[PDB]
Amino acid sequence: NFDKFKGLFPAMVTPFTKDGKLHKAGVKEVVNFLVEKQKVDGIYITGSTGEFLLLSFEDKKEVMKLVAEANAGRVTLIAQIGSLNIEETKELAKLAKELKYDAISAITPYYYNFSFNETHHYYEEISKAADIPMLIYYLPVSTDQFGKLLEIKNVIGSKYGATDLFAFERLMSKYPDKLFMFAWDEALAMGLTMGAKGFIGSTYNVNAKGANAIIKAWEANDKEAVMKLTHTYNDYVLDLISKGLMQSLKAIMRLHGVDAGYTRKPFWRYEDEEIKKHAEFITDKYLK
Amino acid sequence: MHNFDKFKGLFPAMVTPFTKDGKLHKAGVKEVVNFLVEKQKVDGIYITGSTGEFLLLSFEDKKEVMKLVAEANAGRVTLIAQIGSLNIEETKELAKLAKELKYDAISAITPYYYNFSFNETHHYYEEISKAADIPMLIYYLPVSTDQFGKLLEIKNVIGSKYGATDLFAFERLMSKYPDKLFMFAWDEALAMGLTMGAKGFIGSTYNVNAKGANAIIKAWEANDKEAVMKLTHTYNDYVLDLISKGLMQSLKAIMRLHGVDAGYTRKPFWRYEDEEIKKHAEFITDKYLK
Amino acid sequence: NFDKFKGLFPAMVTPFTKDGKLHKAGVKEVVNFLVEKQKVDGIYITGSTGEFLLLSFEDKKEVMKLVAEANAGRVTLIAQIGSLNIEETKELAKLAKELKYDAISAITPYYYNFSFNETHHYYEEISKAADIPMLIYYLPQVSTDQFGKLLEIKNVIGSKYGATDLFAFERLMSKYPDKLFMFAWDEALAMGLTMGAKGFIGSTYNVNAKGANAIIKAWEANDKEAVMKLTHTYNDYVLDLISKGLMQSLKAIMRLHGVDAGYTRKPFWRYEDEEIKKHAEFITDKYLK
Amino acid sequence: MHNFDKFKGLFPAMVTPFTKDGKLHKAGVKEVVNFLVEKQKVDGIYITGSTGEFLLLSFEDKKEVMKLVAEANAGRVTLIAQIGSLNIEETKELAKLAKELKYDAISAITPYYYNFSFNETHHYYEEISKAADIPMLIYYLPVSTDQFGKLLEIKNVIGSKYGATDLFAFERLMSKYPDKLFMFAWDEALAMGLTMGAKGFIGSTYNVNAKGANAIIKAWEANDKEAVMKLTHTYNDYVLDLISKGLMQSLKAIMRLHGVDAGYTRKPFWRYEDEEIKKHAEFITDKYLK
Ligand SMILES: [Cl-]
Ligand SMILES: [Cl-]
Ligand SMILES: [Cl-]
Ligand SMILES: [Cl-]
Ligand SMILES: [Cl-]
Ligand SMILES: [Cl-]
Ligand SMILES: [Cl-]
Ligand SMILES: [Cl-]
Repeated sequence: NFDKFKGLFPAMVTPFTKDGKLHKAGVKEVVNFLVEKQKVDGIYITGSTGEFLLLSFEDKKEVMKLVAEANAGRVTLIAQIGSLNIEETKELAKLAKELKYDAISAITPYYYNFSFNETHHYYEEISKAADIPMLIYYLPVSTDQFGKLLEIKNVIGSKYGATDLFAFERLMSKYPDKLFMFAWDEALAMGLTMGAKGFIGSTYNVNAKGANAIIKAWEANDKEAVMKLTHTYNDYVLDLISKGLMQSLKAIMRLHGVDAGYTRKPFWRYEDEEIKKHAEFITDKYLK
Repeated sequence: MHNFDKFKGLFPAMVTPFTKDGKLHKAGVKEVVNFLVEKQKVDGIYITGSTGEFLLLSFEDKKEVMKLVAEANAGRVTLIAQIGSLNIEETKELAKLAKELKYDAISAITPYYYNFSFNETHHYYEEISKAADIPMLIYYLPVSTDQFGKLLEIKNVIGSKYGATDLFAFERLMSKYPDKLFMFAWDEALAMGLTMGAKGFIGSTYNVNAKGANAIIKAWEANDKEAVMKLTHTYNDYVLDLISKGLMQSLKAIMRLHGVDAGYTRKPFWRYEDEEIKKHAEFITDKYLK
Repeated sequence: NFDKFKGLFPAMVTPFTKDGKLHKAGVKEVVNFLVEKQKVDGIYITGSTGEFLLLSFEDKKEVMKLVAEANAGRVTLIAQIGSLNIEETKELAKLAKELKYDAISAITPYYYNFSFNETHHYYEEISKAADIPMLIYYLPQVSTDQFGKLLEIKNVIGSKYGATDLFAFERLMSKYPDKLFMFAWDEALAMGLTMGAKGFIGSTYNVNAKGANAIIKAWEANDKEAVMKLTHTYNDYVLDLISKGLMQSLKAIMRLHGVDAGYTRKPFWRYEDEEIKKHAEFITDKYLK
Repeated sequence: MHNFDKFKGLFPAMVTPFTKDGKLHKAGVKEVVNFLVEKQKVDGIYITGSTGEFLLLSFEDKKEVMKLVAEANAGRVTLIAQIGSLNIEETKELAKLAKELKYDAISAITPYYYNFSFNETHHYYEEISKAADIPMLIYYLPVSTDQFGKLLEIKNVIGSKYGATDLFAFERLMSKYPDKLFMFAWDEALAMGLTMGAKGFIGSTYNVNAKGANAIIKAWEANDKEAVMKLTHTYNDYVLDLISKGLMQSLKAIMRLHGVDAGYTRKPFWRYEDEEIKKHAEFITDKYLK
């Protein structure tokens, strides 16, 4: 049931105007750029990289609508819809279903130290809202205890973004019928090696070509290319994040003529020249 | 040498009453304030902080809580409102409202969830400072003693709420910034804070055991060093027993047991069976609060 | 040219009698077992797994001699020779050279919080003792760059990499293609391979080199599905193995296979006879038969 | 209650003198002991611990240091010997020697390097206890308060050397085990230790600043709350300044500056240029130790 979840899913940036309003036309331009230029397999919206905590409830609903409309069914869509507002999350779940999202995800309840029982109840509540597949976020206790969340109605698997590749291996061993979307960009080839087939990541927003190169080399059994292309990709990631990640991704999109707008406060707003030069540097070095 | 008089003593981090169904329980806010001032005999109240479930409040809910507290207090004790969130524009409006309502200070949590840089954190506090002329308490951010000073020197910042378990860093801040106010926010180390010069204490546990905490302060002031030890052991036994169940649920249950319409927590905090949390409230009350 | 460093290097256990004496004959039996039964590519001696801090200076020398004698030049030999005793360490480096070990290694100065300068100076002192390749231990706390200051010390050919940080490993492999990284996290063998590790040091290969080699062969044969499956089995084995003390289990498993592998030294827990035997039979039956 | 009066006060964790070329400097051990007793005026001495470079001592060196200290001290102050290591049979011989030499207590570090289980650690202390009838101080092991009590109950164990930065765990131990002796070993938190009932202090920094540490204790006993704060800020300034170069190198240099043949550290500790470390010693001495 998971072929549509194979490949690269950029964690989409959410365009804001300079004065911090949701930039609706920009959302459409980003979706078109991801689908048409980056040639991605799917889009992961309103996650951390989408600045989701800086979005109003109305903004979230609007992004979900704009993305579904611009996509027009071309690629797989997953919406991250979690927050501490459980009623809003349920409403966004229903909206995702209505808009024909392929799946939803929800972050672990954040800020406070929520118990396992509270986390389990949270996912249970969201599950009763709409019959749409859910990816839970990986929560570092036991492999077995994590399985209790994976068994929740409508949960098809997890978005796995931890650096612990042993925990990842143990999950792949224990739950071969669950879907693990691998969310640590710098370890793409290591994820492939242990059976990941779908990848969500911020860095795929502007370098799906470089990431796809790793996947293609891996599938072709070119061991040395897998290594080389990984070192290059990870050079890129570290260069990219020498300035704010979302500001950099957005600036690179703008450099390519995409109306991707700006980050919202309290993210740092860079001087014009500084961030443009950063985007130029990254594009020249990695993105041709 | 005796600065910040109005900030001395105990400041419960006030719980925010909700109905069973999750609505802001406005009458409950007033009851809680009256219980804290009149029964707990507190020196001040710290509102819409973590213990006040502030991330579960709407913007309008926050304004309402700030108004209801100022109204119920009617100037009796010192008021501090935690007003920070990732919504900077809303935070500025709350700063202005705090000022209009004659709050004695505001505070604002460190920008959370994401890993914000020092510069982003510094800029966040700078923006909040321009909104209103009202003293600000920043949250301690563990960044050397010196680098933290760059945050302390922001316009209108008078000091910091210090909630870390690092007592050496606290001692270092007290040495380096004798002109700034440090409100000590680790309830389990009250006496340690006092030892190194803390005079004001913000904490969730003072909502229902101000007497036990004050007993430590009074012993300390009275030079009763053995009682400081004994009363601390009792107090920390209390803290550990209290948090055997969810903190805010337990605080609210103890208030409800004392006839205070303190309501319930909001989702996603665990909702206990009413009999289970009642026994917990009685357990804490009979053991420590008589 | 690091061809002789390719493959599996068990971190050899050091046999002691029940009374805590070095069991000389057992040292040779363990070497023969690793070479002939486990079919290993090399042996890594007097490391953590070999209870090296429980060995006297004279014991360390004797193990070094016994292993070189038992090996009879068959497999690659690496001796971990580090301790806080620098003069002894220097003497062990000279001995390893005299015995024609292929490399030495030395753990980071331990117990105390030593500075980078102290750690650098420690490796410099050892380096001057004897002309033999040195593998330094990876230290996290430390940038990929400043770890390069350790890697460039005289006679240092690379590092034994035992951290769980696969990104730092990838970065080292990127930056130092000239250096040798021996990958020492048994539970991530296939991940190591993926990023270019070719030599593996670990405690678990003492008794399941076959299981580990199966992963390597599947990887080399492009059987990506088997790499996954054999890894899942291998990691099941690792976790089952360490449900009792690691060295007690490895030694009990060897004893079950007729190898005079002896016992651990204090303060390691001494199990009751039946408990550890049952554990060894369980591991053998489930994974090693 | 036990009479633990001889364990009150300051116990420097004595440095072990070595010659420049790394030999045990036997005459230096006696001079350091006299300096501690006669000039620092300490209440006791804690030998062959981390600060004494014990891991860099041979078994024979350890026995020699123990003999030389007991000789030089001639019963003037309380003596405690740290005798632990991974060599259990050697540790037992050292426990027997400590008793023969009339040491007041012994201590033994937690088995180190490897991750030893609770059971292994328990059995280790059990084995040491059978060797000689002499009081033992176990090292605090960060573990529940109740689980640590199982170690405290071992034959001949009278308490623990508490060196962690966790003052809450310390408070919990003091609450649960009022008849066990806890020697407080975090120099930067002396006054916080006193406040929770510590009466005996083991620390590297008392080797050369017993005066500054005693000033804190005397101020605390005198209920001079402000002086406790001020003297603590000064003391902790001193500690941070002291360790801006290697701790043992600095302590030894300060002693040498005071005409004490304290010698040098052993490898792999950094050897400073003599002028560099001398100026460091003068800087500390002139700023803090006159
Ligand atoms: Cl994301
Ligand atoms: Cl920007
Ligand atoms: Cl709070
Ligand atoms: Cl409840
Ligand atoms: Cl090892
Ligand atoms: Cl055993
Ligand atoms: Cl010490
Ligand atoms: Cl020196």
